[PDB]
Amino acid sequence: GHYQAEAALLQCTADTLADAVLITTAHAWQHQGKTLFISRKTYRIDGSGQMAITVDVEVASDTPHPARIGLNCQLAQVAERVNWLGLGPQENYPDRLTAACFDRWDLPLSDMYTPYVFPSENGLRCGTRELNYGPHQWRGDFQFNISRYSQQQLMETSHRHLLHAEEGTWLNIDGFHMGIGGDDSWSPSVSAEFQLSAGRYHYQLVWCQK
Amino acid sequence: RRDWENPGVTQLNRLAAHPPFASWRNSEEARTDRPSQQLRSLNGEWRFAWFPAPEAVPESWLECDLPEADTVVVPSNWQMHGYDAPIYTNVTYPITVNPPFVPTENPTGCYSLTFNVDESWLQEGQTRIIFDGVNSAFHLWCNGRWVGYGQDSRLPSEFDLSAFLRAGENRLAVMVLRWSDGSYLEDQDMWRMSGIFRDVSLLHKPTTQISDFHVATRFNDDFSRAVLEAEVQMCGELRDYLRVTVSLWQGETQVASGTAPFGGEIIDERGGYADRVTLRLNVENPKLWSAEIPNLYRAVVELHTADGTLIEAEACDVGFREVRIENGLLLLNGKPLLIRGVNRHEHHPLHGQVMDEQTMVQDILLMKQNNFNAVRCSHYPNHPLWYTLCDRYGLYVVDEANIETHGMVPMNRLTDDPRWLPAMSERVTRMVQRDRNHPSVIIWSLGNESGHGANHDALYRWIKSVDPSRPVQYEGGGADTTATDIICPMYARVDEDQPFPAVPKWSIKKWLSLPGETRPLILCEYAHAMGNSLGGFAKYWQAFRQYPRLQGGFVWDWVDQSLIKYDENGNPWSAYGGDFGDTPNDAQFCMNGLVFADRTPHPALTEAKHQQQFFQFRLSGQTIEVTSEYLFRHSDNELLHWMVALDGKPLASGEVPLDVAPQGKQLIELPELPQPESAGQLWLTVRVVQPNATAWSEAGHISAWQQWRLAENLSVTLPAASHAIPHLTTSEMDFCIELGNKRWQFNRQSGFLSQMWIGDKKQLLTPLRDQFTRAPLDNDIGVSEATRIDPNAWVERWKAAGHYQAEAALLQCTADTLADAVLITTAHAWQHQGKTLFISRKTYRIDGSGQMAITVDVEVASDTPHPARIGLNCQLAQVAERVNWLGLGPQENYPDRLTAACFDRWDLPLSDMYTPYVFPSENGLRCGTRELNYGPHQWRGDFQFNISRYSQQQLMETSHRHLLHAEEGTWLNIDGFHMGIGGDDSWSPSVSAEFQLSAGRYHYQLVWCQK
Ligand SMILES: [Mg+2]
Ligand SMILES: [Mg+2]
Ligand SMILES: [Mg+2]
Ligand code: NA
Ligand code: NA
Ligand code: NA
Ligand code: NA
Ligand code: NA
Repeated sequence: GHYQAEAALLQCTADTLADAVLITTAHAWQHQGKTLFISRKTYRIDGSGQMAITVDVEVASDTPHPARIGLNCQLAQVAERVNWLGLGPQENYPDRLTAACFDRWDLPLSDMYTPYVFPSENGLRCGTRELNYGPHQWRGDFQFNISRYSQQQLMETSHRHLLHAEEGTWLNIDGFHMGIGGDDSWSPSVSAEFQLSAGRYHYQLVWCQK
Repeated sequence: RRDWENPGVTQLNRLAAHPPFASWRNSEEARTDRPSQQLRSLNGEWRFAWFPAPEAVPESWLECDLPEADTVVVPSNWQMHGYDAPIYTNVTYPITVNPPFVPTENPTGCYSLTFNVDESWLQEGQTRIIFDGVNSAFHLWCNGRWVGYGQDSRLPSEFDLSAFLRAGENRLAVMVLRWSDGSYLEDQDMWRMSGIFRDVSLLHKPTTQISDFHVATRFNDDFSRAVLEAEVQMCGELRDYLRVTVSLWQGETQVASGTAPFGGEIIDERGGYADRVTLRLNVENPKLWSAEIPNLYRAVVELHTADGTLIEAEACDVGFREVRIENGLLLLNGKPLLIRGVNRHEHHPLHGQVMDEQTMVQDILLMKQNNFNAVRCSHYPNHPLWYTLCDRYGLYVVDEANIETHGMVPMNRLTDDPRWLPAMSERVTRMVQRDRNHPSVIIWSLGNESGHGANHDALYRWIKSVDPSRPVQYEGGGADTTATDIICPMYARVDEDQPFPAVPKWSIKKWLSLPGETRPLILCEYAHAMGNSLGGFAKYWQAFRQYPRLQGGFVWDWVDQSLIKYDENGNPWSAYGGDFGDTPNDAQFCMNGLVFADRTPHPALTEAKHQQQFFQFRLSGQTIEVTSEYLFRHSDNELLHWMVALDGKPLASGEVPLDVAPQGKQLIELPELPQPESAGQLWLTVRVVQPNATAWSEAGHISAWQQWRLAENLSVTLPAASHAIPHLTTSEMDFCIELGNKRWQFNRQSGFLSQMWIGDKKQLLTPLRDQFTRAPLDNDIGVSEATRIDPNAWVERWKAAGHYQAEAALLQCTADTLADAVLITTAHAWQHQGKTLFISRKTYRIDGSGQMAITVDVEVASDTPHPARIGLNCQLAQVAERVNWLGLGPQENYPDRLTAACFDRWDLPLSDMYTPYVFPSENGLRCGTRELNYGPHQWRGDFQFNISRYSQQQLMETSHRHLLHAEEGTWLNIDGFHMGIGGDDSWSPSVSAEFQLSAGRYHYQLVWCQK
């Protein structure tokens, strides 16, 4: 039920601090009475307009390890360039990133999308400490992909030529991402060390206007 | 003549070696192995006098007792009696290296015994004396007359006293030298002692006697038939009336028998051996011997006349088994062995190197009880009783020649020298001549750490020639030389190569497939169990099971070589190198056992038992698949107990009989397990139980176990809101929170929770602070010393980086009032000489229910050596009797040594949460803990922890456990993360990468409250 899972709000509070506002949330993703994941976050907005997001996720040990653990949203903005400090410049995943180098990369949005004939998750960049797009800037230690195609459209389209740029820009920022595998393509091939099986994950982001 | 400084003279008038003799004069007593009237023990009280050198011994000593002498028990090592100090040195020889010379000041032990001898023994036959062990050389006199000389401290020296004895009173004079040229071949890493440390006895044999006998067993392809071949040799006068009968017995049933006059087959142009005969007995469907089922037969050898009159009889236990290497695999009775072995020195904390039956039996029982099936005689032939016990209890044995020249430079300086071949050959040949009839001995070893020399190749071939029934191995010179049938490295790692020049230690998986290599690989030594060790043990066994040609190894080692000393108050304590004034010495390095000197188990023993299990398990749905790793026996004394529990709370359980053929499988379908109401993790635990007692274990013995996480129900129910609200109070130096009868105090100058109150009672003796270090384990220290630092050792890297000196610098300490709680935020920076090592950011959240949630986020500079741990610590004021926790246990377990630990609810007395390693260090940790209870306290989360009356500081400042003193209150170390302990060896970094804290950023959270 990973693709059907519905977010159930368990808690949502707000507090005023001597120099910032604190939002606290807790969600439970379930499927037919089974709690798959539990996400606990805290958003801290300070006088500098920087939003600090802290995420702590629990994954039921008996549910298949998730493909990723992150956040996503559709940005209204559509910029021409994508600038980031991390592994690149080309697409790289946890179990396929040795060739990637850490540095400051800047590419046109279209290059952040890999035109695989058969559409699927693509364009991820790992070990990123800073990401810049339009007026936005995200800081931390995450993996990410950014394009005009939602994960949903990608999994519903059989050929790349049938894809259509959606409104705005879809951003997927992951604290963790499963390996892609490949020893063969007809049986599970993602090595254990690249499966998200820790049970509990933590990552934090800082969103602000570049 | 100074025979003790000449490798050319290793003995004088010594009789030829041979298998154990008893010279029974009654075939029935021989069959039953009862005592013999012809074999007397001379053990007991002897007269002893110590001298600084042989030239100091008075001539009168040869004639009569020295009044100054004392009466002491024999066998014994005179160091254990206090006459001089035992020396613990590893590689470096205890004497100046100047072969074949030894110090002029050579400690000399003068033993003497006045004893009676019956006239009957002198009226006929031959009376000989047997010294099973004299360390390291000695001269013998009987009634004032010189008899002989002998060397090699680990094999029996026999002399004919027929012409020296008188009817009645007799006196033996034995001058034992501590050092001799023989010492150059006895540089084993152990305490250097001396004296008559093994049994002494008198054996009476007829003039016409059985002088030697060899037993062999050959089989057909399916082992349904065997031929026992017994070669018997005699001495004395040969006559046609002489006969030899070899009978084979199974209990009181005679299964086979053969008789023949003397006279072997023609062997060359000059004929054959008139003084020998070979009997061949056919045995149908023989019961085979193995460590799994030690089936034994009794072979009785009778020297008699044609008319049936007995002259004398000898005998031995026979184990029908075949040992051979085929297609790169070591096979026993046609099946590939998986060696679950351990190296075992002959050591006793009180008696030194003197062995006794009780201790031997104790070791064997503990070994088999912990799933070991093999032992290596490191590094010399053992006390004769040892092989008899291994034959009967069932253990595979590697018999090793007493040859080790580790301190030479290069290591093969003597072993490659033809002038030392004579001395070396005697140590190999006399061992084979003595133990070749023991079924438990399956492999011969040429010795230990003596490099690789031409002498090794010569002796390797000699054995292959005289005894083709057993493979020969030797590790020296690279572990895969031309002198070994088995690739037998010591401390070669599983996946990591150690490309040393000339003698590299390749990853064992890689070693097997080197161009042209085809031999099986069995480590003669691996998993150095020194102190808190055995980290990574499971990695070896996963490899052993996956690779056919990786057939196991022998752990190093069985028991700590610690010695007992007494304090001013007469209280005993465990001592090691240097504690006897012995210098130079190698301190703690004599303690590398899985068990303490008194045979009390170290935590690591359980990890070994688990990884060495004979049953493997797999879970699929409701089905448990059991696979047997036994090669010969069926599981006819095994029962499977299963149990399902929710966070320590048992929900269901049952038992299913095990019926698995060797190498077979059995499927066990578990009944419908009910879904638990409460949230939490369901755990399945299975264990194999032996309903019936055995010769080595008690009824109910647990031989194997395994755990699996089943269904888990994440808690989505929010805690009932408390109407109470914590109240914050402020002052220049503190932030205090109050809720009911509970108070929390945060020092604003340090930024740490400095004190807590429950009913106005202090809870802390020391503030709650971050900790990134640990009292160094033996593996963290390696060979580093105060006067000889090893910059590569983990402890030295931590010290050099300032991890132990680092001071916490407060970067931020704020306080905020929330709607229903109080939030404290802190940030610290640990620095050393301007270098920021770590940064700790925390938040403490105290709610209306009195719970304190601590969130910690640590940054570790990528260029500082990875920290030993990442957690918090404090000294609690409370001192409770019990420690209750939901996590891995019950015994001490670390990240790289926790497979044996089980998840459940454990409750132990505080003292059991501390491991008494002779050399103090970090200890008692328990990982994967979700809840910890102590006194009124309760901590929840997912952490590792240790709790005791000893601070990490005291532990790293104390050299011996007996010098530790319980501090005030209780020290608690709660870690979000802890580094592995390692152990592949203890002289170089051995913690595998996956167990090093190198992520750079860590996060963990705790909840502290009152139970
Ligand atoms: Mg000599
Ligand atoms: Mg050595
Ligand atoms: Mg396990
Ligand atoms: Na697709
Ligand atoms: Na194997
Ligand atoms: Na040692
Ligand atoms: Na059974
Ligand atoms: Na210490």
